[PDB]
Amino acid sequence: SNKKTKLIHGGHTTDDYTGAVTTPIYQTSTYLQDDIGDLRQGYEYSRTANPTRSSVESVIATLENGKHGFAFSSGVAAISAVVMLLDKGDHIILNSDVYGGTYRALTKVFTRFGIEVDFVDTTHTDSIVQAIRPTTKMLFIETPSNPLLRVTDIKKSAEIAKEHGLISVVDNTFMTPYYQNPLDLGIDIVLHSATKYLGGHSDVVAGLVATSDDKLAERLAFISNSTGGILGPQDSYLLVRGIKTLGLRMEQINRSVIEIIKMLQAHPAVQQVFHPSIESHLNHDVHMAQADGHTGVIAFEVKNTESAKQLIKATSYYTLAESLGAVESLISVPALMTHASIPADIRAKEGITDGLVRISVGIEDTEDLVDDLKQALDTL
Amino acid sequence: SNKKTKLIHGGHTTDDYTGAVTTPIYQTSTYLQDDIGDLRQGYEYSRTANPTRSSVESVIATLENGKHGFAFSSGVAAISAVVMLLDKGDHIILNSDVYGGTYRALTKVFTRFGIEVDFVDTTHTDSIVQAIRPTTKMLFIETPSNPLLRVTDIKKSAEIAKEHGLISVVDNTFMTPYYQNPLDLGIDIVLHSATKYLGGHSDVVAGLVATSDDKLAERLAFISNSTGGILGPQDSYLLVRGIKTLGLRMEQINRSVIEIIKMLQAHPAVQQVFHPSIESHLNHDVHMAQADGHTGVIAFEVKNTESAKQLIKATSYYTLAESLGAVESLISVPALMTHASIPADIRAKEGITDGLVRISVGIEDTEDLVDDLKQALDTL
Amino acid sequence: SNKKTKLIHGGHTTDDYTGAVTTPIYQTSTYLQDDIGDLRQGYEYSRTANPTRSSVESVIATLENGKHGFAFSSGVAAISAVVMLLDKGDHIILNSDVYGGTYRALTKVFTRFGIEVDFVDTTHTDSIVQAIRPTTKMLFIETPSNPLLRVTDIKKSAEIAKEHGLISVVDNTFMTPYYQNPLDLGIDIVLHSATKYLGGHSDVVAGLVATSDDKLAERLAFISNSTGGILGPQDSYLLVRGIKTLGLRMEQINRSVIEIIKMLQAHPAVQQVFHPSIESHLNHDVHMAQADGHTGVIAFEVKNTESAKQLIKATSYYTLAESLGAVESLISVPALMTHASIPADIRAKEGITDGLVRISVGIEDTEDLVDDLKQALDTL
Amino acid sequence: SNKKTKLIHGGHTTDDYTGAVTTPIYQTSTYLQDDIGDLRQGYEYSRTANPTRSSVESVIATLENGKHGFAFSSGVAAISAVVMLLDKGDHIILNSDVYGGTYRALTKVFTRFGIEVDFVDTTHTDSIVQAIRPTTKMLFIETPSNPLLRVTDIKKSAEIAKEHGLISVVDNTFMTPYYQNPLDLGIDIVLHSATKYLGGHSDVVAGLVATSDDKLAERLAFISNSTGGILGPQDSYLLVRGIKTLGLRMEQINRSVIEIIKMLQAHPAVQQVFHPSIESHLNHDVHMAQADGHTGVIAFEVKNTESAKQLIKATSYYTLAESLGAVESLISVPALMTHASIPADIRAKEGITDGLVRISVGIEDTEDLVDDLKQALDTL
Ligand SMILES: *Cc1c(COP(=O)(O)O)cnc(C)c1O
Ligand SMILES: *Cc1c(COP(=O)(O)O)cnc(C)c1O
Ligand SMILES: *Cc1c(COP(=O)(O)O)cnc(C)c1O
Ligand SMILES: *Cc1c(COP(=O)(O)O)cnc(C)c1O
Ligand code: NA
Ligand code: NA
Ligand code: NA
Ligand code: NA
Ligand code: NA
Ligand code: NA
Ligand code: NA
Ligand code: NA
Ligand code: NA
Ligand code: NA
Ligand code: NA
Ligand code: NA
Repeated sequence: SNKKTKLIHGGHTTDDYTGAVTTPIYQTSTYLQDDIGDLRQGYEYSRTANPTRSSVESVIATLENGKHGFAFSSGVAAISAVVMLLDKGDHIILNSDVYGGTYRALTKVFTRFGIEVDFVDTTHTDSIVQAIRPTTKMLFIETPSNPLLRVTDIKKSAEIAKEHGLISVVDNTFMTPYYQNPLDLGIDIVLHSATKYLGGHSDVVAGLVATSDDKLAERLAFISNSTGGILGPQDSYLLVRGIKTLGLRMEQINRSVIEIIKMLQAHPAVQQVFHPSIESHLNHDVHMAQADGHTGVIAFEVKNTESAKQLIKATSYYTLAESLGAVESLISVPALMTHASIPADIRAKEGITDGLVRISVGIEDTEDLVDDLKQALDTL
Repeated sequence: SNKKTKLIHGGHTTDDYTGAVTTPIYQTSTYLQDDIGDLRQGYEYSRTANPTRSSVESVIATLENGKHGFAFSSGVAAISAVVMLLDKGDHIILNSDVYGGTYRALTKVFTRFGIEVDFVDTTHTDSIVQAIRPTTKMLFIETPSNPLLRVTDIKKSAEIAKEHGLISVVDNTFMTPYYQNPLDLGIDIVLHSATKYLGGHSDVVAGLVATSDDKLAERLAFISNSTGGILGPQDSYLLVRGIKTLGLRMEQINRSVIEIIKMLQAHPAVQQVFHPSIESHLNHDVHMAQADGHTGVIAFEVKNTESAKQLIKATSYYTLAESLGAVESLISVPALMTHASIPADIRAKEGITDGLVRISVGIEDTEDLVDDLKQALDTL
Repeated sequence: SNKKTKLIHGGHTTDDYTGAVTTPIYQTSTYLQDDIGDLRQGYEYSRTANPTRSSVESVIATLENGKHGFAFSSGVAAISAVVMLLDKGDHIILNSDVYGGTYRALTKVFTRFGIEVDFVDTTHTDSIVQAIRPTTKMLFIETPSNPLLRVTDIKKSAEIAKEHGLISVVDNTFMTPYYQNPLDLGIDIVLHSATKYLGGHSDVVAGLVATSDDKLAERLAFISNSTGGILGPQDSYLLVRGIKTLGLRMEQINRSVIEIIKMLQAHPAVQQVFHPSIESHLNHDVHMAQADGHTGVIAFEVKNTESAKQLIKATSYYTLAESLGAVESLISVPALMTHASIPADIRAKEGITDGLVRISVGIEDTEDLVDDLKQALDTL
Repeated sequence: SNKKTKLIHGGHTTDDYTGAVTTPIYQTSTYLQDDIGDLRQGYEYSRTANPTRSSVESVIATLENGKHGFAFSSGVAAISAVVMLLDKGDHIILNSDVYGGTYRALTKVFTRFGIEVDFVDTTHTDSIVQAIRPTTKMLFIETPSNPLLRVTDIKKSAEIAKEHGLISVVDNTFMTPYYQNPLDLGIDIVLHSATKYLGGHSDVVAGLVATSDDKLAERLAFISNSTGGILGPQDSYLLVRGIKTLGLRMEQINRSVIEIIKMLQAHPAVQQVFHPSIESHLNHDVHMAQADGHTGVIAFEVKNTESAKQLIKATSYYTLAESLGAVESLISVPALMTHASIPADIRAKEGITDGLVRISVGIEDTEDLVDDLKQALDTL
């Protein structure tokens, strides 16, 4: 029924055999057959299918309102499998500010395999229409993107993809299935770095993929079984476990996000703030139309590199680390950590200034997070 | 010093911090940085590197006398990463009877990316020389192969590869590093389905790769980080644990293999036996020159399908299941389980008859294994 | 600072060595010593101390404002260690309706060791004063108790214990450290079945103990090391992980508890409701004085056994299972499941009627839980 | 049939449901009931029973030829449960040199509960007969003992116990079920620190208990459920896994033990050697009558403390750490590590000289172990 209930009771996460209320961890590679070809419960080799992985796959399929779920050893393994749906000579359209790992995979791995790629600004969907070639087969979008949280219209993207015969893919990592369901808006394939919010505890690297399309599912299953980027059973179990508190965590994160943004907008040491909840944010109306909540990732400008480093040093509750979606609040400086290889003037041109700070809001107390960040900003 | 000692003390499998005599399981995705870019022990994001995975990587590099190790979520993920060393238009030579998963990956995935493939009989290395094209970049061999245990000359393969500028790869799964070390014979890259003997307990799906070549290692690391088919920390730990008894297990398996082969050769219900220890086996001398022991996989002919099924039913200690390298002895019928999609007459032509049985010898008592298989054969 | 922040940042749950943001799982039994007696980080044998167990111990000590934490293989192992603080001839006072496992341990195990026990109604603390003998050494109370949620004055209990030289113990399982901190009220020892709310995910059996008393801590450590009921490292890790969301889970549970109680009090098929939030509940004022929230366990009367079974059958979101503190809402019938060996008329006398239902409220949506339970009650 | 086969196929260590060839890890605390009291597979609460623990319990019961198995959180938790079979006023006879942890538990914990204890030299069984009091209820023996490997006649001990109505217990840790089966010789209860050889990999702290006596089993089950020193599911799984290679490990250890003893007896820097395989060892004939192999623990005298420390420093393959039964060879100095609180002259009187070294032989290469220890002794 309601989302917090579906998080607890959706999917198959109990043991039919013993009645165990949690998914057993099938730390196993192979299965007895009673007769050649006769599988007791459909299992025969863990690369092909493992019952704990099947549990997490059923969960992600349920939460995204799809039919089929797939668990990979990482978000970029999920992305790679989805790209391997294409052939040499096929063309992909992606949003221009796609995640660095995705950009790297496409432009340094899959271009060597003849897959052609264009990065366009999808905040205007007619950019997609202009970019479509006769060889285009896939449209891949993240929304909102990293680290400036650009918003793309999912439903229009899906209509465009259907009209031109494209496989549509949404990287729904930042929003999670709790707030945004791309398959409900016509998208063919939805994927996640479960490493972030879904696991939620900074202790699993994993990717999840969901689709309602039987034929795409068969192709993804063949690719998963053939290239073998499968998530193991212990990590699958921890994923199922972390997803149970997804709703509670996301709601706490959202309360803090809203209060933190009020503070940031008021503070004199802060210039621009980037987040889809701000009403002057580009495609704010689109985000509210396609989601019923917010990501916990916020970016905002301070004056320069030394101010950003000072901010990191002065916060007690914001931790300097890579990744997002932890229970801890995390802080980073894109220009030094994710974009340091881009020349400085191009960094500035894209908005990745020296003083651009990205925080990933955790589940600490809202007042503590607001007050800590404010006092650290006061030291500037 | 000696192999059984190197298995216990080779690689880094203790905790420098606490002194723990086993590798801690770093069930974690990210790491505190004391200052932007300053990593305490070189870790920053578990996809890129995880200390438990680093432990298993150091073990496989030590055991194969390489410099660099890589752990993947499965054997075919390892194979896929190695193939992704190439580009569209490049050509690979593989032995004709390569593992079905490898065949499937190459001919149904990577050919769509423009990688060209020829399967040749490498039991005569001049077949390799004849197959070399101007676009050939890689030579990939298994020895001994599945399920007829064809033997390929590793050292000559390496000389050919060096002369023609090819990356040489050996799938050393069936022999393990305990009996055969392709890097010592000039091969560039050695890989394993650690799912089989190395893990040894039927409870991990994993691949391992080792090389001494710094530049190949850098390319493999980039591919691993970009496509993300990484082995998780719990599975890495179980791999390090299972490898400790590799030598003891392989030696028990070899004692049973030798006695079982004597029995099979004597038995009237058994026709051909395939195993590199038999002196009339093709390239027996080559195997003895490049290995100091034997794989536990044996294939042998009984009369027909019903005899093979009867054999499976009548053994108490041979278990019907997929995979090999378990502590249990495993039994299978290739024509029904791994080659059932090949038309029957071509199956027969390749030697995959209806009565071809494959056993993977486990670590049960030698007399029990011999006697059980013999009494079951006596029921034919 | 505030509780939700302390839950994330309190205790030591990162790796000082690698910087890992989660506690490494030290699946290990022993530790290298650089010289006889010279321990690298104080570890020498995992029964005596394990770094992952030390992490969970530091967490429980922080959350209860104690100095010393102890993790046991189960709640009753924790209780047993605390009772083993006493000697033959010593006497314990416990509340009359103590948990069945505690009652069983005391009256069927420790009485055979000469420990003397009286169960008194501690809702009036002068009952404690009357029960004190010259041999009394310990006062052990749960509040609120199971399943009628009787409330005992913790602070007065502590004053009585101090005046008479008793070790005071509170089983704080039902409230958790998030809502009630007995050590802050003068109690010597606080314990928990971490199997319930602290783990929070129905996937760990564990006990936790905290004290500020150095000498009691030394005695508990000696008992733990000597009788060996220690929690293992994987379960310790899962405990640290589950505790991160304790605050969010307890707050969701409390919102549902309040709405469910309104519904139950209104419903014609429900007679008595037992919960400390009800203002006519005995010692309601005491509970509000010593806690700032509520347990999720509620008991209420329906007409008879068949009504209780019907209620269980008709709810979609209340699961029939043992234990409490899950993410799922759980339902049970004490008279059939926890008190079936007590003769019927004595059951009735204690208030354990045939129609007494106990629910443990989970973290499903509040409206779903209210509506589901109400429609099932409407079928009566 | 034969031991190495029974190790692989004895007990229930597969999943009946999915056919998984390894025991699933039931990381779970409770179980759905389809109707009040109707348990799907007999499980209802993991403290009472967990299917992974049930797997390891079935293994130890099979390997010791008993009916009932019990897994505890540690060896001393197993010992404590067995002692809790008795009441205040009951008396136990134990061998005089019982393990320090056992001595500490009995004399510092259970004597406070009125259990009376005498330590007698059981190498002459008439010492047992002389020590029997009218209150004696239990006879507890280790053989061979630590660290001087004194041997006690198990069968005569059992006859004495039967004649006088005593519960007989053997701590079979040092021999393992692979070489010595006390239940086959009339003993009531056999126990192990599975922390040592059975787990075999220095990564689990655990105890195991086996009996054929239904009534003793019922009492042990009640004590386990009431005091809760249960082994968790992950540790149970690792135990089942390590036991698979028990036979191979013990046989390698025994080959090295025999060669190492030849070397030690020849070496001029070594005086006395203590091990049951030496024909002049007291009760050598008894050991050979009741066991078909040897423990890997050896003790031997060098001149003094500085020689012992030098020996530790000079070995490459003997590791300074607590515990035994690892895959690594371990070395220690009892007088400094396990008996340092005993006054020096009493230490000397018992044979725990300053130069007494204890090694626990691992599974490294026999020649490496012999040569390493010999060259280190040559440096004296
Ligand atoms: C409510 C509910 C659903 C249906 O969810 P929708 O968002 O309406 O598609 C599915 N599963 C469970 C367990 C639910 O509670
Ligand atoms: C013997 C030994 C080596 C060297 O092995 P080689 O086979 O000679 O290359 C490395 N590490 C350890 C721990 C060893 O014991
Ligand atoms: C606030 C805080 C504390 C102190 O908690 P009190 O309830 O005031 O005793 C301790 N640790 C952390 C991490 C905190 O945030
Ligand atoms: C041989 C065997 C047994 C019987 O063992 P004994 O030592 O004869 O009691 C039991 N189980 C299995 C799996 C066996 O192989
Ligand atoms: Na469900
Ligand atoms: Na669709
Ligand atoms: Na900070
Ligand atoms: Na080493
Ligand atoms: Na080379
Ligand atoms: Na069989
Ligand atoms: Na902390
Ligand atoms: Na106090
Ligand atoms: Na129900
Ligand atoms: Na079995
Ligand atoms: Na008996
Ligand atoms: Na040494």
